[PDB]
Amino acid sequence: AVIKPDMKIKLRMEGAVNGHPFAIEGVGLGKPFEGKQSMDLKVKEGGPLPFAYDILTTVFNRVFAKYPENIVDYFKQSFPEGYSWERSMNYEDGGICNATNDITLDGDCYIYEIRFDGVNFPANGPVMQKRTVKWEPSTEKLYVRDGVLKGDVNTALSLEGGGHYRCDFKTTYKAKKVVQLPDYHFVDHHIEIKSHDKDYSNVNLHEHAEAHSGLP
Amino acid sequence: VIKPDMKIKLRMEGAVNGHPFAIEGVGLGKPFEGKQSMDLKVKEGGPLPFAYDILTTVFNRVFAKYPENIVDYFKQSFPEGYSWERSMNYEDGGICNATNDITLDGDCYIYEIRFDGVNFPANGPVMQKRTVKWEPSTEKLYVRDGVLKGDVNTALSLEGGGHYRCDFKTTYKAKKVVQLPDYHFVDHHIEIKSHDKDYSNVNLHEHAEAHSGLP
Amino acid sequence: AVIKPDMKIKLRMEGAVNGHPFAIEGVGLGKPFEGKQSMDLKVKEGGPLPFAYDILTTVFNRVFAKYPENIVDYFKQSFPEGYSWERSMNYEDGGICNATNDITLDGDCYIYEIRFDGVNFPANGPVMQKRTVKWEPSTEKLYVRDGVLKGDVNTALSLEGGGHYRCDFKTTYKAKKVVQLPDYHFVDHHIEIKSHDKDYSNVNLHEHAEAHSGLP
Amino acid sequence: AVIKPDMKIKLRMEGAVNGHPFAIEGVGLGKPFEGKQSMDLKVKEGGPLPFAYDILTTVFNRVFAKYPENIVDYFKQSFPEGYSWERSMNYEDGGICNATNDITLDGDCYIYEIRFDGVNFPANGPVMQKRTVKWEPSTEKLYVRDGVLKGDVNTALSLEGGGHYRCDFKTTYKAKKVVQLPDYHFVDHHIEIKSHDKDYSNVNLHEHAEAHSGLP
Repeated sequence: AVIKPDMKIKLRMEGAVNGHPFAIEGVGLGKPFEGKQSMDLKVKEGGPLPFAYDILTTVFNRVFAKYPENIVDYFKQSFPEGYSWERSMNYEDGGICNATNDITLDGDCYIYEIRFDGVNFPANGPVMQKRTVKWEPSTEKLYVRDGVLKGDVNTALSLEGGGHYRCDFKTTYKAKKVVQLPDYHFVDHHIEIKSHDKDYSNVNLHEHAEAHSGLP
Repeated sequence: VIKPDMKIKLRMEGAVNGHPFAIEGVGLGKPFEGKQSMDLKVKEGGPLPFAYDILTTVFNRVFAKYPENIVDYFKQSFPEGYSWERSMNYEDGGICNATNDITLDGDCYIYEIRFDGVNFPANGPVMQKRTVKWEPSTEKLYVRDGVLKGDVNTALSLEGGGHYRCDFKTTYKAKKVVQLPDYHFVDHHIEIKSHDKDYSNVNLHEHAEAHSGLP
Repeated sequence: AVIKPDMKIKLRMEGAVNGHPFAIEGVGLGKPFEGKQSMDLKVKEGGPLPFAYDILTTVFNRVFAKYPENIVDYFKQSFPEGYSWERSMNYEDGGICNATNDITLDGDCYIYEIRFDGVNFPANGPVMQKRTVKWEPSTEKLYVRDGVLKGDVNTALSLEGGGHYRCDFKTTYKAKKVVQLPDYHFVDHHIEIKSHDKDYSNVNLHEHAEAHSGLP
Repeated sequence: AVIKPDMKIKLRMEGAVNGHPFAIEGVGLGKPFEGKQSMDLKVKEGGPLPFAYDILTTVFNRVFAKYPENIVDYFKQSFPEGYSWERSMNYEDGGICNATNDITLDGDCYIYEIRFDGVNFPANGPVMQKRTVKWEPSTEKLYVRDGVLKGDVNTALSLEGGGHYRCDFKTTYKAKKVVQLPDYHFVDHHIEIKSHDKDYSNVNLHEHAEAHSGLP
């Protein structure tokens, strides 16, 4: 087969941050069997965006994750039917973004229908003042609970004058057909904005994900 | 600016676990007595697959009996109005984000509401509609970074007994510069007075009073 | 019956904050059916205390709470056998205090055996720099869960510049004998340090408490 | 260095869980440059522990962690003076265990002074009903904040019937001499209970730990 080594992405996200509506679309490609993808994103509504753009980058597929044969792929097995995922992003200052993404497949393109709502971000915080720099490398903790796969991560965004800005990830992954569940495992993540213009109306995003078994 | 009897109209667009819906309502209240009532119809996404109680608390702090010992942040924001955001954190990890931009037009308050719930479990009292009602509440309001905040710890009484807890974190933003208040409280009691089988029609009621704590 | 209108309190609390041991003993008086109490506390070890004294004042009996006859009092009913209570105080900067109190009766005096452990308090926070002023009045939410009574409340400490420092209280109330459980209700709290010496080696504490069922 | 390839450990921990005191001591050894260490623990007070022994195995030194040399060793740099660490474990059912560890060095053996207090564990939970199996492999994210080193991982316990029980770890590591601080990095952990008596009066503990920079 369903997934070829080279696949494309088309997406469209509609959201709001602190009661600011905005919309972003993006197009990209990514070899999912090596866990790498890249995309180009354009703001279509709500520009210029008044919030730190990184709070969205991780909302922009777990099929781009290098899986070894030891661990069962929940994601590549869900296609061509696809899956849906929900997430709550809890930032240490109380800023909360909840997002959903319904991903489907069309030939060799994964199509995303993404929702995003971020509230309670403080006016003087590093998100509303765009003082973030980068997401650090990450390791996600995936475990099964009540028939579906879940994702838990606590990571941070690197801040401008030094220090880190921490966020707690709680992801629920739901397949659309009945699929085989995996054991407790991990995904190492590294997401980068490799190029952008001034107001982040055009952004180049890059991911790199691999799944592993812990300390061997 | 505020009549003793004020009208009310709203539209809420939202989703729960990625399942969209839309709700509108009209109603009126007495802001100087802290009471309101409204009638709500679902327009899209019906019949809703979640317990109606989770969004019923999103449906104006202006409806709150304020004494002169406490500064009213809400009636002071008017006629320009205010906006409020909220996180409703349920103890099983289901989290609801809500937004409300409130404006005034004559004697009717108009609300533009957003509502998003994620990570709610299939087997929870919200996906199985095991909620009965929200218990009486007391809100803790304090100033932070120029704006007013609201924190409560409350619960839903469940069908077979017991309670289901939610953490409220509310930020209230006025649209003009107004006088900030001291640490105070607002006592809440929200009841759904009437509804049809699939909660396509809902009659809401709320009584709200403010206090300075135990005197 | 059992409990008289005027009862006395004598206690000893042993604890540590960020790994530094200390101990306090205290004696006091109160009227449980009028919900008001007062006691005098003396530091015995670890003095002078290098942390804000306000964090332990909420550990120093819900027997002192005015109950109406329409609400079932769980606390005065569990005497003369007594009860024990458990509690976690999560402070918004990540400092967390764990405390326990085993309460017994000896004639007309309640004896408290308190353990208290606070960890992860940051050096630059209002607790390590003793920038606290007061606890604001509180309303605790009491409900039964799994056979025991519990109490949740979020309060704040009044700071130097009018700011506020919020903490989440999670208390488990366990009686020693079998008593009738109450319905969902509230208890209103007001605790203030009504005197003290310079480094808080001597503290006069007061609390007034009444229980209610909310807005009728 | 005066830290050798083979060092030994001796410790004593005094604590309580839900208000019931206990104390256990242990002796063991390890190799800090390969990240492995074993110990034997004997309960000395507290009867037979009515709680899952797994909750404390994680309180029983990050010097036993394989560091690559382009990551700065914060721990081996704090010796022979030693370091202290504080931590607050948060379990998803609301039970919280707080622990402190004052680590010292004496020749070739590390001495720990451990205090531990957990509270609010419910009777019907996996800790009070001894339904834990083991800790899963975990990935710890360590970062500097306000001059001190921090440790964030939230992980889970694999349960009896296949389920999972997650915990939020918040660790503060404070050295006792001024040492060179590191960049955001990781420590991979795998801790196991290798042998025990029927009531865990004797427990053999093992942990393997290696440090990494994340996904390159």
